[PDB]
Amino acid sequence: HRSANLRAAHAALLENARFMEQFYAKKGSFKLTSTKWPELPVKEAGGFCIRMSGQAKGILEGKFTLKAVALDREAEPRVLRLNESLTAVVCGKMKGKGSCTDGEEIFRGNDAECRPFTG
Repeated sequence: HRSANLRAAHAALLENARFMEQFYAKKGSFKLTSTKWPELPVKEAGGFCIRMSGQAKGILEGKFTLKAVALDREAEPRVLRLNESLTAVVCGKMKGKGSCTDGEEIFRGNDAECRPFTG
């Protein structure tokens, strides 16, 4: 048993995914240049905390996605993500990127134990 509160996040990254679907519906693109950070909508679900994708250098392009981390991640290394395509992916190990109750910041490719999640 370790199924983190990805469920709360599933709605957050989703809550973002719509704001993503909208940001595009209002703009048409996210990152404008290599090494830029487009402001993310949701920063917290109900048990997870959300932030903008990884490093500005490796930020969403033609794709909009956010990653959420367990607030109790110390106990739930599990992480989640959800894009505009409403396609989520959960991880079983959160190394880099950023974590809650510590110093969340971004989702930069540094996770392990991940599979496709569907809220």
